Amino acid sequence: LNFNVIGRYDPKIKQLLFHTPHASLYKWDFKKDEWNKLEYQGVLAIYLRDVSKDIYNYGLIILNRINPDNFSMGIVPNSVVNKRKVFNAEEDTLNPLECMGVEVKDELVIIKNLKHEVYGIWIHTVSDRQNIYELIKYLLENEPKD
Amino acid sequence: FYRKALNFNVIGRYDPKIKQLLFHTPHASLYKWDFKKDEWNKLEYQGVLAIYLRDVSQNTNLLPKDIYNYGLIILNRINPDNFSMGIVPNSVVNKRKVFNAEEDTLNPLECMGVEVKDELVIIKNLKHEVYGIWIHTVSDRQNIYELIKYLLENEPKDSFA
Repeated sequence: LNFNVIGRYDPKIKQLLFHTPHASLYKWDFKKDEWNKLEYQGVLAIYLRDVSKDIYNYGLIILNRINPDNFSMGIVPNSVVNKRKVFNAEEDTLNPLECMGVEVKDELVIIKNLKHEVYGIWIHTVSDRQNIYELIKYLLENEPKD
Repeated sequence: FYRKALNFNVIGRYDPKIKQLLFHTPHASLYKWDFKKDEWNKLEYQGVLAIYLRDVSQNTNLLPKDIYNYGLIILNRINPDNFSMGIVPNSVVNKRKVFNAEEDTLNPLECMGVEVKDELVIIKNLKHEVYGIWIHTVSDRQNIYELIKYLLENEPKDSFA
């Protein structure tokens, strides 16, 4: 799998949920209105994190195959974000957070984070593309962990 | 998923000389070797990789000497960026070193090279710069290596080959 390897970088990993051998990362530029290629390409994994206040119940990581670079992204379920907005309006007012989102446009799995930054991930295995999309959607639409 | 591609001579819009497409693979990612830090630096190019024959013939009335008989190009799929590299046969570089040393001493050129190292196809520039190309289609790595090797080791070809 890749549990130990990810464990080196994220000590809180509890269970690896999905991984694909080749995924390439891009970032949307709202000014130029285009996709900028980022320095990350390699193994892509999505995993459950032990978060017994860390709001990142899940994590997404891209580990470069030809160099040591790693890209890490936290995945926060909508329920956690909405709960913070309702029962913790103060902290949010200070550090405004919005619900993350995911969509498939063209060949890219597009993800919006808590700060409305948008990333694009290219995955070869077309079957993996749909699986990662459904998995992230599921992780965002349901109540945390298991 | 939705079909969007057209069968079109897109290379020709960036390099008018293309005369014959020799090889293409769907997904290839480009890296460059950094000698100072001894590591691969990821470059902003990934997409369709093609190797093609260029028309550098003098037997034409369209002329009022190009040494790049072949070309390699990577066309980004996610954005409009392209990476281009010319391919010159060793025999042409060697002849040049001897009978045109003046233009050489001004713009030094050495024999290019190619090898396959694990997952990468490694190409050495006419300037000794080293690039690494990760190709998704496994079998295409050996085939591109074989084609470039053949183009480098043989006499300049004007057509088919």
